[PDB]
Amino acid sequence: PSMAPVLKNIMPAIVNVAVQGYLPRKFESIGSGVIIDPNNGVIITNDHVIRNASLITVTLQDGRRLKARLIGGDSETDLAVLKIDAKNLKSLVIGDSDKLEVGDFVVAIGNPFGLNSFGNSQSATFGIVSALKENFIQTDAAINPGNSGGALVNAKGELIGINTAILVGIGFAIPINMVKDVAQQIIKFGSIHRGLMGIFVQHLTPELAQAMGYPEDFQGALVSQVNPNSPAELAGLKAGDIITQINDTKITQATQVKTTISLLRVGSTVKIIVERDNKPLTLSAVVTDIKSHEQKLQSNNPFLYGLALRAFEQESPPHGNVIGVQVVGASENSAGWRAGIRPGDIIISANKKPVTDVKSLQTIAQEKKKELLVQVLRGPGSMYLLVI
Amino acid sequence: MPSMAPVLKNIMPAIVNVAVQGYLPRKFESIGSGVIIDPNNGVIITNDHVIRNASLITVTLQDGRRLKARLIGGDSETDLAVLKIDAKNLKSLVIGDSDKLEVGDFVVAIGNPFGLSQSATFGIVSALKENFIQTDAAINPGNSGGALVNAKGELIGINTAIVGIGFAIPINMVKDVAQQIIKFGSIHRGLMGIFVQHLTPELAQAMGYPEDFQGALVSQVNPNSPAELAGLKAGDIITQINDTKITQATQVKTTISLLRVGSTVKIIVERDNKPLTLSAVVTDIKSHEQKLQSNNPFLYGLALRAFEQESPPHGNVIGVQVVGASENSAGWRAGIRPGDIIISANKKPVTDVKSLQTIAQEKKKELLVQVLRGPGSMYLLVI
Amino acid sequence: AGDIITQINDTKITQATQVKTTISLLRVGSTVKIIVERDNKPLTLSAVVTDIKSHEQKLQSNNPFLYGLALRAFEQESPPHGNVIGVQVVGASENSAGWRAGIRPGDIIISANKKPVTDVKSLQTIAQEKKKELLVQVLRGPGSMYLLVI
Repeated sequence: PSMAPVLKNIMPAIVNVAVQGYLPRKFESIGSGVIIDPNNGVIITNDHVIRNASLITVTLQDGRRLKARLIGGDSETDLAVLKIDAKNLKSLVIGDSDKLEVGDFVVAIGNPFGLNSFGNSQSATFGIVSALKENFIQTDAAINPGNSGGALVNAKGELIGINTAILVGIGFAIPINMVKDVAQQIIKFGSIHRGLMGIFVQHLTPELAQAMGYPEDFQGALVSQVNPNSPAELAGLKAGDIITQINDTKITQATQVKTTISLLRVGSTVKIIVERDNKPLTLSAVVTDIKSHEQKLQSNNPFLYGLALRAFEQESPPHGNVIGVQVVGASENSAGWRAGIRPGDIIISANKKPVTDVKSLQTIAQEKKKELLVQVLRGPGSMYLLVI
Repeated sequence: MPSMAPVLKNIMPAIVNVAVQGYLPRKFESIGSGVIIDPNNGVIITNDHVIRNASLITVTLQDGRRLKARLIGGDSETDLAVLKIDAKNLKSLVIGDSDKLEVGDFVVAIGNPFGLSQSATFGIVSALKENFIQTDAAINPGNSGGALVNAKGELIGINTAIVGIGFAIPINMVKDVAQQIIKFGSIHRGLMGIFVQHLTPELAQAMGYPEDFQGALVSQVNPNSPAELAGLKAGDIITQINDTKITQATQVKTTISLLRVGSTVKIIVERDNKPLTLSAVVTDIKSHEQKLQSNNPFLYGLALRAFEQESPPHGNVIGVQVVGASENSAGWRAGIRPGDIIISANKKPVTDVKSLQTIAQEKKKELLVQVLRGPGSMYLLVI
Repeated sequence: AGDIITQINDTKITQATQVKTTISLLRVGSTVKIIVERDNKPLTLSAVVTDIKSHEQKLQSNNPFLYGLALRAFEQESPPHGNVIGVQVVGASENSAGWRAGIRPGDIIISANKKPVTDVKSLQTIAQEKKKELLVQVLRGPGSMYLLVI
């Protein structure tokens, strides 16, 4: 046998992508790309291939050199969608990257050379899927700058990933199922606007599965935290829940949650099915804007937002016995930080009243809407600060 | 279970270690591989770079003999060399056809890197095109000069060490190089005098041919060349050279490159959708340059244009500007350099190129030119 | 050329400087009033600011094959080509159809749609006649190449 017959029929889908530009100086960048919609002339490539482009020219196997338009990109997943206006365009069968196993055979194909290598401008390498799982297919089919943005295909010649050359036998591809959904969102909207759900997940290993009361082969995503006032908390999610489904996607691996949710639209209602102590629950959460949530959090805690605070009592020369609330941390976006509070500060009075524990400070902080006057001890000195 | 072990076991005996000692123009060693391609006459192929500068070439077979080899000949351009050993009970392998290769085919690269033992790697044909096969079967100094074989274990290439990017020289070319080295001792490249380019579909349609039409597009036929005499023209599509069908532009150079001077070459073309068979005689590159020189003995190699420019302190300068001048020209030798303005010739004013060309025909022995160079001037005799 | 802008819109001009800055940042779509002096007679003019890339796309659409190419007549004896007559590409913007098709500065265009090109006008004539594609034969150093401009 040979992989040559399958490669022959999909080669017209693989294009060369040439970029000219200026960086924050003059450069050129060559990679590959894959035609994923031949009727509308949509081509996927890597974001790193096209970043800072002034110009992008696509070359097909048949020799035509086409001016390409950027539909949009997404640096986080290193994908970009391009459009060319042409006819007589070919694609390939799109596969399901969720069905991929370690040990399956694959070919990585690019078209690094374009027109002066016409009829032999493509480049193919052979290996296996070496590992799965930010989330990438890993292969021993050498993947190199030439061929980054090109096609990883399975043995039946179906597209299962987009090659990405990062950085020595080992290469990486972005799995096609994620690619499909990033592309579709870029086409509709021009960029991915990621929102917030507010939960961390971890891999449910057979060992944790059994220690939590589930069979050793039970699958899903283990929820390790739900943040206060997040969409996930509102929906009723709790730590220790196992997520088994998000909307219509069956969840068998923690990586799929981040994937499936990351690209939902701010405003969307999402259905989440969990197991909690062996009992199934259906929950519903609304994805929110990350910046709108952070504004909410500030609004409801306008003075103490972003401060890590603990009770404190300590003989502290030359101040005598110091009783107060120690600021262990302060985010630089806080009203506290802006007023001048810094980690290590001890809050010893607030609106002219003594502070003993964190709760006493929180109660005082609810006194005025306009400002909070804090007296802070900082090493051997002190100062009054107005947090507004 | 499926395995490449059976085919390989039958071809290992054709693969040899090649060890070289000599002195770099001081002492050095070079170890590579090579392949027996004629078992009866002990003919072995390796790379020219393995055996270069050798005082001694030793060949180690799988059965364990270490033999003294002699160099029949080399060609650095294709990086091949042909060795001879005087020994019996030699084994070879079926030699395949590199033209039948496609991207995706399975290949094994095999060598014998150790010497005073064998080594195989696996991959596919990555790219085809100096028309090297590219593969991801790792090639490395040790296995350079060794065999690249297809899945049936036929020799399709000779490996050459330039990651997951190795290279081999296609066997069809090796065949040609080897027979020419065995017969004459080296390769004496001749001249045809054309440039060729890819015939893509759009260019096919643009020129009045089906979109899938195949050949090599002639983009230039040099004046006074053998291709010119034969009657080739720009815009012709070469579809066959001798017995080789031409489907890609790269095939023209490889097929003609290795044909010998004085050889008669049959070039079949299509011109305005009619086939024509043209016949040309490959010429010796040096005696063609000689012929060009002899027919244009003073102006040969000079790029010239008409010149008119107010140019202080010379006033209004009218003449012929030397835009370029090959260093092998009689002009260059006489002292003409690029940027010179020829303002007279055999004591007559020069206005345009044709007026210089006419003056130049006045005598066979010498051409007297006055050249203006920056602010100065000089008389030169071109002979 | 040779006009002296005395006033732009609301602002009065006494400095070349004021002209750039005042229009430098003026907004696309904006209409703008410009007062000038020609040989002592003052005219009052109206112009509409346009978007840099739409303008460039206009130029390209109006001159599909030769947009962006600096061109001059060329005649020269050039080994090994013999006597070369044609149109030399003195410059080629990288965003042109010509650059995309492979034309580079220094190329000599010696025919277009199978016809001979002698001067700039003859090339511009051939390009106007034909539509959709332009087939150009160019000399490049010792070599040559067919190029298809689309």
